Amino acid sequence: YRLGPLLGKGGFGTVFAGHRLTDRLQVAIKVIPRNRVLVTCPLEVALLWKVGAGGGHPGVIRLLDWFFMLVLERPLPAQDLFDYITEKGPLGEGPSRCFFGQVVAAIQHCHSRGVVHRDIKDENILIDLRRGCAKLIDFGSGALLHDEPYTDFDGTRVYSPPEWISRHQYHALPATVWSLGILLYDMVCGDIPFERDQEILEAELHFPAHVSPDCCALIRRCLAPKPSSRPSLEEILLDPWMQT
Repeated sequence: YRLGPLLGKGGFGTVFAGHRLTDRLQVAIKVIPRNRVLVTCPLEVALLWKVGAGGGHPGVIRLLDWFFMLVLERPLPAQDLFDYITEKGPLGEGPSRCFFGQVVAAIQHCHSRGVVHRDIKDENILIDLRRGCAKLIDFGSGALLHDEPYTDFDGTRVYSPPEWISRHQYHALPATVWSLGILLYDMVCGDIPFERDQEILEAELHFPAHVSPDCCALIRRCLAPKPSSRPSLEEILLDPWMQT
C-alpha cells in the first residue's frame, strides 16, 4: 500500500487516502494508536470481518486488510453526510427517505452478524457521490450485540439516548433506533433536535414547517423517551413515510 493525503483527524484515529500498489485501487488507511483507542486484534477488526463476511450490506464499508493500520475501501468521490448537509443543507424528504432506508438495512445486517455500531450519526454515514449510495463507517466504538445491556457510551452528549442520561444503561436496538431517530431528524431538518439534557429526556421535539406530518410521525416514533415505546428496524421499514 501507498498512503497519500489526509482525509480527517480526531478521536476515531486518523484516516489517510491511499492506494493498493498492485491494482491501483483507491483505499482508506485508518490509523489507530495502541493505548489511545480501546487472536488479539482490535475489536474494530473483529467486528468489520464479521460484518464483511460474504459481502457487506452493502452500505457498510469493508475492511480490506489490517497491519494499528486498517486498510478499508474508499469510494471516490466520497463525502460524509455531516459535510453533505453543511454544504447543501437539509436533504429533502425524497433523498432523505432514500439514504435512510439504505442506512437501516446496513445496520440491519450488522445486527444479523451480531455487531452493533453504537455511533450512528451524520459523520459516520459515507456518501458515494457517483452512486448516491450511503455507507456505514467507523466501528471504533461499536461492540458485539447481546441480550445484556451496555454501560459505556463514546458518543457526544447531545447524541446520547435518554436512558443513558437517566441510568447509564442502554440496550442495542432501542438505542440504535434513537440514533436513527436523531439521524433522520438531522437529514430532513439540517441539524440535530436536542441540545440540553432536559430536552433529550423529555423528547421535546419542535419540527420546522416543512417536515411532512408523515415524516414527523416517524421521527417521534423513533425519539420516544421510553425505550419500549420505540419501533424496531423492521417496523421503521414498514412505516408509511418510508414507502414511495
